[PDB]
Amino acid sequence: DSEEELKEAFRVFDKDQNGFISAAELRHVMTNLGEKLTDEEVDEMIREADVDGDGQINYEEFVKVMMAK
Ligand SMILES: [Ca+2]
Ligand SMILES: [Ca+2]
Repeated sequence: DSEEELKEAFRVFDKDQNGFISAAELRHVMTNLGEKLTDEEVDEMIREADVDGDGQINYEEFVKVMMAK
C-alpha cells in the first residue's frame, strides 16, 4: 500500500513521534540522511509546507505536501 509507505515515511520524519514534524526534528532527519541543508532551506520548506503556519506539519498536511508539493 503506497499510502501505508507514506505513513512510514511520516513516522521516520517525526523523531518526537507525536504526530507532528518540526524543523528541528526535520533538521535532524536531514542531518542523519547524510544531507546538509541550510536553516533557510529547512525553514522555507517548512514554511512552504506550513499552511496553518502552526510551525509544525501534521500527517494530514504532510500528506497534502507529500502528495503534491
Ligand atoms: Ca513533533
Ligand atoms: Ca500546520
